[PDB]
Amino acid sequence: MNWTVDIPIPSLPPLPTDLRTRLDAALAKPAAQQPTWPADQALAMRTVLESVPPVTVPSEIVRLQEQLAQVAKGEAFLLQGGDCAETFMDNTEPHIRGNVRALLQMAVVLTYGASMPVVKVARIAGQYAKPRSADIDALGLRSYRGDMINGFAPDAAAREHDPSRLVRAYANASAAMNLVRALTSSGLASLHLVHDWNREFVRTSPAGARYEALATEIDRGLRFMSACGVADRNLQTAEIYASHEALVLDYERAMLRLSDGDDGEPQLFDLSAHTVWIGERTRQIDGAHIAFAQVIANPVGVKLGPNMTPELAVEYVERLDPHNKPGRLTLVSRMGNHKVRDLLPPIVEKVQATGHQVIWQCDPMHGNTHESSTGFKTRHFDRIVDEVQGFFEVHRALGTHPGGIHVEITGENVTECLGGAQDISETDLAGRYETACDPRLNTQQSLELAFLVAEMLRD
Amino acid sequence: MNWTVDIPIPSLPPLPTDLRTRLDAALAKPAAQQPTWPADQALAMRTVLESVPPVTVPSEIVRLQEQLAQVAKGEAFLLQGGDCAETFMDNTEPHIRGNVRALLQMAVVLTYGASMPVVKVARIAGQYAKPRSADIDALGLRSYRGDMINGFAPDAAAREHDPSRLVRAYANASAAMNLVRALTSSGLASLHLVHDWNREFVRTSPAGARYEALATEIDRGLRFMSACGVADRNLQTAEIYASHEALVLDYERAMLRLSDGDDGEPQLFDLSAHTVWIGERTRQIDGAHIAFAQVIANPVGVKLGPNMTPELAVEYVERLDPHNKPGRLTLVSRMGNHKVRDLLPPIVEKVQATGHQVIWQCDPMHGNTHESSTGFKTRHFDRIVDEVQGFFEVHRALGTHPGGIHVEITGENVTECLGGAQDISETDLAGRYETACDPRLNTQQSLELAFLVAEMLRD
Amino acid sequence: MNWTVDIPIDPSLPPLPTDLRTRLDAALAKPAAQQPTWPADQALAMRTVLESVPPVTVPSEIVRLQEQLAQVAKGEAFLLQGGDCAETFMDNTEPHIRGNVRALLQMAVVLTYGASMPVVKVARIAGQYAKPRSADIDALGLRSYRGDMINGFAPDAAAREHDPSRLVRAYANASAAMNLVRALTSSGLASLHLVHDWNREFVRTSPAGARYEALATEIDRGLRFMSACGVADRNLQTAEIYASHEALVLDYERAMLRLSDGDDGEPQLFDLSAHTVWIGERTRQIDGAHIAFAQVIANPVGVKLGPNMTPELAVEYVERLDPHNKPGRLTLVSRMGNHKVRDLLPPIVEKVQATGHQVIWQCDPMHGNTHESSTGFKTRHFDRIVDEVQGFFEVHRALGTHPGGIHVEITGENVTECLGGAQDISETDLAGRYETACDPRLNTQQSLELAFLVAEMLRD
Amino acid sequence: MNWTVDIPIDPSLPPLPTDLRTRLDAALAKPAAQQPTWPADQALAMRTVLESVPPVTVPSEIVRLQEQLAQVAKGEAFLLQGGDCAETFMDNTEPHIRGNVRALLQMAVVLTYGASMPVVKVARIAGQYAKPRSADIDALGLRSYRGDMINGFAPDAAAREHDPSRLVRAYANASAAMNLVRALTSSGLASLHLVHDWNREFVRTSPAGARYEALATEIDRGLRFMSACGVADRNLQTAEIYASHEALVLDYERAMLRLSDGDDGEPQLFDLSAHTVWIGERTRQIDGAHIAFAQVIANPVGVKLGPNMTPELAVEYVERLDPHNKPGRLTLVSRMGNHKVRDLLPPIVEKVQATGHQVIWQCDPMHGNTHESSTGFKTRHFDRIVDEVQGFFEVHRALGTHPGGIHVEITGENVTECLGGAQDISETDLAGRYETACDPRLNTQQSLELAFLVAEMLRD
Ligand SMILES: N[C@@H](Cc1ccc(O)cc1)C(=O)O
Ligand SMILES: N[C@@H](Cc1ccc(O)cc1)C(=O)O
Ligand SMILES: N[C@@H](Cc1ccc(O)cc1)C(=O)O
Ligand SMILES: N[C@@H](Cc1ccc(O)cc1)C(=O)O
Ligand SMILES: N[C@@H](Cc1ccc(O)cc1)C(=O)O
Ligand SMILES: N[C@@H](Cc1ccc(O)cc1)C(=O)O
Ligand SMILES: [Cl-]
Ligand SMILES: [Cl-]
Ligand SMILES: [Cl-]
Ligand SMILES: [Cl-]
Ligand SMILES: [Cl-]
Ligand SMILES: [Cl-]
Ligand SMILES: [Mn+2]
Ligand SMILES: [Mn+2]
Ligand SMILES: [Mn+2]
Ligand SMILES: [Mn+2]
Repeated sequence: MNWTVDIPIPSLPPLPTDLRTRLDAALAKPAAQQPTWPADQALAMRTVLESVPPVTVPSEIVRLQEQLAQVAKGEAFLLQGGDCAETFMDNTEPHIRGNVRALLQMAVVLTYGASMPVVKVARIAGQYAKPRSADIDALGLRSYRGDMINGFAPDAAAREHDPSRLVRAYANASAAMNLVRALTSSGLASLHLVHDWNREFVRTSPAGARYEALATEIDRGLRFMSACGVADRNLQTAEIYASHEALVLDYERAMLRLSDGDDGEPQLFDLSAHTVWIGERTRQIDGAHIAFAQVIANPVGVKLGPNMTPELAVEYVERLDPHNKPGRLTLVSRMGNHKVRDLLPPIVEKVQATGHQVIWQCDPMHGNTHESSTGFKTRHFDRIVDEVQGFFEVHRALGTHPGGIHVEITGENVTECLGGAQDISETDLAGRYETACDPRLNTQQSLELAFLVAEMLRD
Repeated sequence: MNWTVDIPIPSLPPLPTDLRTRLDAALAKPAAQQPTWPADQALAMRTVLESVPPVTVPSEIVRLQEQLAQVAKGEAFLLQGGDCAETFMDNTEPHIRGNVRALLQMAVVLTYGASMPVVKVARIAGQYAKPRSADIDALGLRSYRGDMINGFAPDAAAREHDPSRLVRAYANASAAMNLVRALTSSGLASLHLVHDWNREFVRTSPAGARYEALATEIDRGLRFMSACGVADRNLQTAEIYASHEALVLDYERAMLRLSDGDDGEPQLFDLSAHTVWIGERTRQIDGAHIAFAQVIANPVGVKLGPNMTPELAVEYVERLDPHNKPGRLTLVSRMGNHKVRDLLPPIVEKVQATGHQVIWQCDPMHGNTHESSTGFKTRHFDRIVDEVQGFFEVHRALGTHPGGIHVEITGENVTECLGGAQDISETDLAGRYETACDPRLNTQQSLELAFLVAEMLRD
Repeated sequence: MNWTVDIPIDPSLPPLPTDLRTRLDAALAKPAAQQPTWPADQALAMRTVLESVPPVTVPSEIVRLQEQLAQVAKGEAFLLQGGDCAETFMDNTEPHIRGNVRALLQMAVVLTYGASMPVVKVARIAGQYAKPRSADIDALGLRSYRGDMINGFAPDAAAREHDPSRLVRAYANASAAMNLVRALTSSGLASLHLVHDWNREFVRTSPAGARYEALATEIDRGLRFMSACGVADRNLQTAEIYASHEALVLDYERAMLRLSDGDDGEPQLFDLSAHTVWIGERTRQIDGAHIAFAQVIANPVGVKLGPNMTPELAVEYVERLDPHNKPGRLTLVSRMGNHKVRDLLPPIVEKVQATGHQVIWQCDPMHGNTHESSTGFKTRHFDRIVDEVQGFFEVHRALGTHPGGIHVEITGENVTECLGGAQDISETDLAGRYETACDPRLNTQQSLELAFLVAEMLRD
Repeated sequence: MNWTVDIPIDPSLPPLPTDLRTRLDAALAKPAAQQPTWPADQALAMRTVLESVPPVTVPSEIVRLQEQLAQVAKGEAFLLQGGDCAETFMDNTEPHIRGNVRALLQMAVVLTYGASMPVVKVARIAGQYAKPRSADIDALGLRSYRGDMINGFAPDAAAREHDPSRLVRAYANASAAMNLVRALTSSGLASLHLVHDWNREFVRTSPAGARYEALATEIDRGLRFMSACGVADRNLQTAEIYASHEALVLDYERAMLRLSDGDDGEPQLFDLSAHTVWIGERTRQIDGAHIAFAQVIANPVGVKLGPNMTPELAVEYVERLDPHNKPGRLTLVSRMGNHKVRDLLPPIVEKVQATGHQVIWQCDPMHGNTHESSTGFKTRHFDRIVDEVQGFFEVHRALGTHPGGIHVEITGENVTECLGGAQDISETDLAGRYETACDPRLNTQQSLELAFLVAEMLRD
């Protein structure tokens, strides 16, 4: 009941000596949150992934870098979203399409609200690993760490760390990515279609009166654009980039490719994605993740939680954006809504005074979690909205650019987060919980967030 | 103190026999409102104008026809405006530019309000003749009939009908038209510049609070368009077409040219303009003006005042749109605001039942005139607005398309019409009256009308 | 000790509608030649996996291809179809895929110039992993290699057994390949001027470069002219390369069936394992399962027609596969041999034109011109390939019909598989780099050279 | 009894700023050759009329031309300038204007192909109504015709008197002409493919058609290639034809001065009677009013350089007229004669390049190659014109500089004015249709033929 892949038996060009040195130095540093599987099996899987067609190509990553530059300069806005954890079982056409649709829907609303371009980065085609605080979960089982490592099912065997999951992760990533590319160059990306869905959502949301005026104004803007002779064909094809947390270093090193351009010197690109981030757990300043990020040419992000200090933030900036390339680095604030107004300003002030131009991105989810009385991990919608609101106050008081958001969402009608216009309750949550990890905003709530964020952008 | 033009001494291709027959039959019919100057002098001036480069060319008139078709079908809107009477003395760069600017300004606002394209036709490059009810004016002088015929100065000599004014009219028309074409392909036509002026007008109008929300929504629509990657270069260059009242038949017949296309049969185009209209005075159903309009291939309009009947309107339609070509004919309603709600519906119903698709255009000026206690002919702004409002009610109750407006305006701060946000009074009017005929809405009032019309279009 | 890694498989979506399943079951109860002999229960489980994976292509790309092929069938565009004889899983790499994509784009710019009309680019890629065989025993005494979707090339009994997990492995490879084709076609790889310069290296370095110089300079001057008029790459619609393979393994194709949205038009059945597929010479029985599977799907399709073809049998393909008279829905692919095309093709084309249907007539030069070398290797002569294309063009010019395209087997590798061409590959040369897992392909130079020769035919 | 009609003239706008007027008065106190001799008070009244008319051109078109000519000066574009020797008011008709516009567009597509770079199209039109003279008495014993802006062509004393109302008549004609040029350049007249087909009629019907066939087919195939790649007319930026004339009559030019908006850049002085102007051979005194008027305006300008030119005098033109080093602000127009260009041009170009400035080097073949026929008429030989262009190109190739353009006198009429060419116009032929009111123009065929020959020079 399985498929069989050969271990090739030459293949990669050898790295120039300095890249090999710097890559080895980076991987020899300590690395948190890594799977515990045998080195020889890891090595065999890396040798397979070293021969595969990449998920992305370097030109796409260079274009993304240029678009991110604009965001860092206060002339575009970044929307990053999708599943908390993608699963092999739900890597289907409807699930992919629903996430693509939700992202495009949010994006048009935010574009209108910001009056500037929106860069769309999905959490997709690789978001298959997660860190854990505890090795042992509530049931006394070894913790689930996403499908790149082990299985979600609640038995011990399924929780064993499996290295064959690295190659399965790629098979799933490459399939999803192929479809995302097909979808972004189809009618799914027509602005006028994508907007139409907003019209359904205003009708069928119980808070629709609340969003009606903005949705009609967007509709009018779109018609106005058409009225001036702009048809879909002339516009740029929609671009949705791929991202995940660079967690599993066995996966990410096997997906490195050596590439030309940008002054003609060889560079390493992680071709498992367009951009990756380093989470709070793995961001050790001398650890392998950060040192790995220094070696790759892709845009990167770092998650900054409530014990971050202005000084450590600056050191992240100096280490990861050493050439001062606007857009190369994104700092992702995840403070909690009760803390973002106090904790973010001095980080922002200090980083701004270095002269570097980073993207300030708000992740209003990770700081605002709690277990419910009914058993399911969950987040209140109002706290999410309030963190983003706080984030915008911080930048407005400083005259800096609130550059983006990073959310966990899905294009399905899941019940995972409390609240919204549907008023999802603790009792409601049990009925439809579909996440393999953290609770995502459903279709309706992610849309509603886009509308509220658009108002924060307009004011 | 004059320039000297030779009478050529061959030049036009001979008309195909049927065009010559139909043209002669049309001109032999009686013609109201014609200048009384000697036939031999008229003939010499026609012979000069028969050799000149035309003001327009047929392809432009074919494109206009296609754009008017859209308006007749309920998918675009027509804005027609400029001077009541152009004068030789004010045919200057600033005056032309101010009228061009005012038209483009109004057009963007109306485009947003209608959510469909707006066709821009200026009263320009030929609007040099007007009909009169009385031969003798208030001062006992022979009436001024526009600079194509005679002079505005209040003495008898200057009021003599002069045929050399036909060639001077063309010299002025061709100059103005050259500049309109230069202007529409310059930065003057950038939408984002043109909109910016709206911002000045909201600030400096005393009713600016009233228009602020719509002006900000338009600004947002424009930014949104830019945010999606639409730059000025991609858009169609702005097109402003030329029109005047086809009054002086000596002028209009001399400006006829024979042309190919549209099924390859020879057609006559009046190359003095893109489209012309027939006013209330000259619209005799068996008169030379209407018969002339039947022979030319240009889009035409007919002014319909308060004694129009549904039956005569149908006969205009059958005579002028005999092939059923949407857009070929525009019926211009000029009823007065107190009468438009009663008089227009049955005309519209009857014409709609013929199957022809005309453009319904409102001229809310000509029905709403009065002499003031202070001496100057004048119009109240509120009555103008109310006629347009009535016009829209009529079409909305019938489900027909309110297709356009036809206004007299200027890009200067004249005091000619009573009212508006500036609250121009009878006492105010004397200080700045600059028209050679009827009172035009000034810059501010024509803008304000565009905003109010945009709201009528949105509701 | 086996140098393999096993990959486990596991929950599905709605089934296809019952009424459509009823039709499909009826068509697929027809006999099917050349099918793998794995067990039914395992094939079923693998099909169940593939019924819910993300598709390789999507319906609106196929509807778009249909519109472009309608243009080819009406005589206003030209079809270029080309790539590996058989893709292998071990060679399904970035460089190999980049090279085939490059080679197709290079051929296309040249044929576009020659033809003065748009060229539709269809690769044999992302699924060309199954082939028929004549003998169930090969020269080494083993059961025959059927393509990676069925068994392995290695000359070992274990590897030659029919393994249905190879259906999923095929999918994984097709989807990765297609992902990369999409990426590359929207990159600078597709820029017209860049791709042409390659053409210029080719003239510089080919030993017959002197004779293609003129057409190459002319192409270059055409490109520089485009650009001098203000045309930048941003002004041109992005490069579209479509995927195709021979629809052979019906467990794979049926599991990749999908129903469209229905928003554009009533929902229709598409094979989303590719954009277009063709039925080969050995599986085109008129009453067989291949031709019937082809009738049921909405994709454009092809049928290979070899020297035994009769004009009446060709007419039956047209009535079965283009019942609604949709231009470009059916391609007839002539593969007759260069010594026979001039005789055998004309009456097929007369009979088919007389039906009123608008098929695309495509030439496959390579298949009918295969032979063995004295040095062992299977091979084809470049001149014979060329001459079949020439003869195909003469038949069409004589008849007043559209020579609509070519279908060729090529790689962007500098392999030594076909004899002849400007490099004058010899029988001794074949052992240098004979890399095909099936028939001899034109190498990178030969495939370009062929494109320059077909451009001259298009101009004539 | 006079067959004329008189047209009366009449209230003005702000004057030009005082500080700018002060500068202009100083420059125009310099002596001015070849000026009309009408009275000052009447000239003044006519200038006052022209100071408030709508301009012929507007500043942003001139700033755009400047950017395109900067590209010519850097070696990435080519200048085509062409039209009537002298426009007449009586021939300023739709057909005559359409014909010159067509001829320029036809030449341009061919030279664009040849050069593989954009061609900037500048017509001599909408103001070419004044010419210098050598003698104040002509062959009929009358004072000389100076162009319609000064006096009339008819051989009568009354008509030859200098009439300043002709300044306004010139304006009226220029503006009408320009209006029509603008209309035509945004019509189907400007569509690349349509204009080329004309080229194809020309090959069919020229008696030397056989020798331009190859380049014409190649151009055609380039166009069909553009279109096969998806380029439609809507994808191309609209045709821009710029207006130029010789700035000769300083009452006209000064009255047409305008100050720009200043929004783009600090407001500058532009002659809005045209987009660009040049100073002729007889009015280019370094300390004269023409060169000084040219220093004060922002338009791009040209200076004609004939056989008496010295490299030092050329350097002074560069320092006076391109003081800020703005590429393409100055064009140097060589008109040396075909027997002299190879000798005389090289040291001028060496000296000017050594200044660091980037001028456009333009060839005027026609002017230096003028002679009288045995049959009376003034005339030029096609071969000599051709050979001067050839010699100009050799000088530049030898020096490594950019042969930047040509400047020619042409019409779209089938006139018989220049000798030679494929029609082999003879001395007897000249009386058939000698229609120029001044020098012999290339007719429609000859001007196209020249374009095909210069394209070959650009390719070489
Ligand atoms: N995959 C190699 C890195 C590498 C990447 C690209 C190369 O071309 C070569 C080596 C590693 O993990 O060590
Ligand atoms: N093409 C190689 C590697 C591969 C593995 C898994 C894939 O999903 C894709 C490619 C194989 O099939 O063995
Ligand atoms: N001007 C002519 C009409 C006409 C127009 C065009 C022609 O080509 C000829 C005649 C008239 O008034 O009678
Ligand atoms: N070109 C003719 C006719 C003409 C008359 C007046 C113009 O405004 C333009 C042209 C002339 O100058 O006599
Ligand atoms: N998501 C399923 C099916 C799948 C199989 C292979 C792929 O290559 C892609 C998807 C799995 O992981 O088993
Ligand atoms: N409007 C002025 C000036 C003018 C003169 C000639 C023209 O050709 C144009 C405008 C006039 O009528 O006298
Ligand atoms: Cl290495
Ligand atoms: Cl790349
Ligand atoms: Cl006639
Ligand atoms: Cl036309
Ligand atoms: Cl689709
Ligand atoms: Cl301007
Ligand atoms: Mn999460
Ligand atoms: Mn009026
Ligand atoms: Mn084969
Ligand atoms: Mn001359």
